[PDB]
Amino acid sequence: FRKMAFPSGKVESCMVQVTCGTTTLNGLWLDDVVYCPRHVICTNTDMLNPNYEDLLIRKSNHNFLVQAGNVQLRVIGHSMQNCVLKLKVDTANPKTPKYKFVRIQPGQTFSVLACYNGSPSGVYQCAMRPNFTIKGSFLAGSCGSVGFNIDYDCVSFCYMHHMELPTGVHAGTDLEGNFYGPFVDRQTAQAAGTDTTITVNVLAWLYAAVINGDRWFLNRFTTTLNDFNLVAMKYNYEPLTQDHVDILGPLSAQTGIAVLDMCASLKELLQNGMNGRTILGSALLEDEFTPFDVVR
Amino acid sequence: FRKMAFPSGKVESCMVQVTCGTTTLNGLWLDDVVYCPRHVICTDMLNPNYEDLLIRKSNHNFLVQAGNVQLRVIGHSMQNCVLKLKVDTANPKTPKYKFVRIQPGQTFSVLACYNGSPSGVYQCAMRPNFTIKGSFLAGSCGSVGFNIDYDCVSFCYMHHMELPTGVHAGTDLEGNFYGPFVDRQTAQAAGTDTTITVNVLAWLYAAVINGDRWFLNRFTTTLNDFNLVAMKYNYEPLTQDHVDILGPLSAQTGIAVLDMCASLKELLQNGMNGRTILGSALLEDEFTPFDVVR
Ligand SMILES: *C(=O)[C@H](C[C@@H]1CCNC1=O)NC(=O)[C@H](CC1CCCCC1)NC(=O)c1cc2ccccc2[nH]1
Ligand SMILES: *C(=O)[C@H](C[C@@H]1CCNC1=O)NC(=O)[C@H](CC1CCCCC1)NC(=O)c1cc2ccccc2[nH]1
Repeated sequence: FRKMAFPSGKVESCMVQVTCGTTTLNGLWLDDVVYCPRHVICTNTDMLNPNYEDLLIRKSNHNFLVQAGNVQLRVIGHSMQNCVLKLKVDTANPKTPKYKFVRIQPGQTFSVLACYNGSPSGVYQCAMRPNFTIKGSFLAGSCGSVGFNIDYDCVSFCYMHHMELPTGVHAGTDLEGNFYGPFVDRQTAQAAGTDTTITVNVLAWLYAAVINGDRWFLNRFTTTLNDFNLVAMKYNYEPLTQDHVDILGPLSAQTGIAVLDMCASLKELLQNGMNGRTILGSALLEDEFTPFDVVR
Repeated sequence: FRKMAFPSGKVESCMVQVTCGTTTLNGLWLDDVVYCPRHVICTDMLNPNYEDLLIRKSNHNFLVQAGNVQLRVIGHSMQNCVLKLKVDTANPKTPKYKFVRIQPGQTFSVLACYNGSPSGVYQCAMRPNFTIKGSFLAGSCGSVGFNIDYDCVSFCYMHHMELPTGVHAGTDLEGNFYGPFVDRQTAQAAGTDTTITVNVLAWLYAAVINGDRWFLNRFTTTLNDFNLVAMKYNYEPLTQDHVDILGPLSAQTGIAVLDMCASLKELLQNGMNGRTILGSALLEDEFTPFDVVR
C-alpha cells in the first residue's frame, strides 16, 4: 500500500504560464479560457489590502502574457469570478479533456500537479484537512497549480493553489474562485484553525492494513458510536458520523471486521499506542486515504 | 515535504496492452517497438525454455492494442528477459527517452498500469537488495519506472513479478534483472534488506533546510566509527562516494557530513521521543540527495 496519484497527462496538457507585470504563475487552459489566481494582478503595494475590482478595471488585455510552452496565447478578454481570474484567449486548447469543476469536502483526497513557469514539475496525493488546509509541497511560483480527481476519462478539478500559511500548510480555492477555509487573498496575518484527524480515513486505512496482512491490532471487542466519539473528542479526532459508518460498509463485509469492532481496535490504538509496532509501514495512524482510495 | 512523482503524461502515451494466449499484460511502445516481459509467452512457469517457447510463435500470436487501435506485429525478438515486438506503426507520441540501469538507493516514479491503461503514479526506490517496495496487482507486469529530466524520460525499470515477501522484482529496459532473480516461479528470496544511509542523511539535511534542528548535537564521528554503529541497526555502510555526494547539501546548511552522521547515530540511539521530522515518525530513506535538492 502506497499513496498513489492519478495519472496526470490529461492535466499536464492544460497548464500554461501567466505573467502580469512582475509576477509569474501558472494558469489552467480549458477551451478558450485560462484560469489563474486573481492575486496575479497585485504588486507589492497592493498586496496588503487590494481592491481587486479597481486593480482589474485598470488592466487591459495586453497586461497578461500567457504562454503555452513556446506559444504565446493572445488574451482577448479578462474577467474575475470570486478569487480567480478568467482570461479569454485567442485559441481553444485542442487537448481540453472532458472536465468538471467540483467543490470537495474536508477529508476527501485529490492529486496535485505542482507546476512552475507553466511547466508541470511533480504530482502527489493530498487530502483536504478538516481545517480546510492542504499539507502540500509548494515553492515560490507554484500558484495556479491545480488539484483534481479522474473518473473514467472525466477530470474533476477541485483545487487551485493561492497561498502558504505561516505554519507551512497551504490554502486555495475551488475553480470557481471560492476559498476553502476562512482565508482571504490579502497579505495579512492568517492562521489555520486547530486541525483534527479524519477518523473515517484512519478506519479505511486500518481496513487496508487487514487486507494486506497486518492484523495485530484486531481484538475481540466492539464499542458504541457514543463511547468511541467521546474518545475521538479526547484525541482531536473528527466525530464518526452514522453516515461515515455506512460508507465503510464494503470494507467491513470483505474483511468481516465491523466498523464498531474496528473502532474498538482504533480506540485502544489511541492509548496503548502501537507498543513499538508498525501498521502498514507507519509509526503513525494515517488519515489521508479515503474508503474509495483503499478499494481502488 | 512530499514523496513527489514525475508527471506521467509522457509515459502514459506509450502504454499498450499485449496479449499472448491467455495472458494479458502491459507493453511500452516507443517508435515501432513494443517492449514487454518475455514471460507473456508462458503457459511452463517453473522451468521455461524461452528460446523454445518463442520459436513456436508467429507474429499474429501477439495481440497489441493501443487504446482502441490494434497494432499489427511484424516481427519479434528476445533481448535478455524482455520481448521486443516490432509493430507496423511508430508511436507518434514517442518522447525523448533513454534506457538507464540504476543502482540501489536510486529513486524513480512508477506508472502502475492494467490492460494497457494507466492506473496511478507513485515514487519508489531500488532497495539495497535489488527489490522494490511497489504496489502491483495481477496484470501489472510491463508497468515501467522512470525519471524525467529536461523532457527526456529515462526508463529504468519494467515490472515482472512479486516475491513471497510482497516486494517486487523486475528488469531494466534491456531485460537484465535487478538482483539475483530470474523469470521462473521457483523458490527465490530477496536477501536481507538494509536502510539506505545516504538517503536518510540527505533527508535530515532537507529537515535542516526547512525548519528543524532539534536532532543535531555537539558531537562528530569518524566515518569508520559511524559505520560500525550504523551497521548494528541494519544500515547500509556509508562510503566516501556517499560523503562526496552529500558535499553540496553540507555546504548549503553549514553542517559537516560527519556531524550529520553524529546526529543520525544519536537518533538511532534515542528515537525521536514523540517528535516528527519533516512529516514522519521514522527515518525516511527513499529520498536521494538529488531528490532533496529538487
Ligand atoms: C504563489 O505562487 C505563491 C505560493 C507560495 C509561495 C511560497 N510557498 C507557497 O505556496 N503565493 C504567495 O506567495 C502568496 C502571494 C499573496 C499575494 C496577495 C494575496 C495573498 C497571497 N503569499 C504567501 O503565500 C505568503 C506570504 C507570507 C508572509 C509571512 C509568512 C507566510 C506567508 N505566505
Ligand atoms: C504480472 O502481471 C504479474 C505481477 C504479479 C502479480 C501479483 N503481484 C505482482 O507483481 N507477474 C506474475 O504473476 C509472475 C508470473 C511470472 C513469474 C516468473 C516467470 C513466469 C511467470 N509470478 C509472480 O509474481 C509470483 C508467483 C508466486 C508463487 C508463490 C509465491 C510468490 C509468487 N510470485
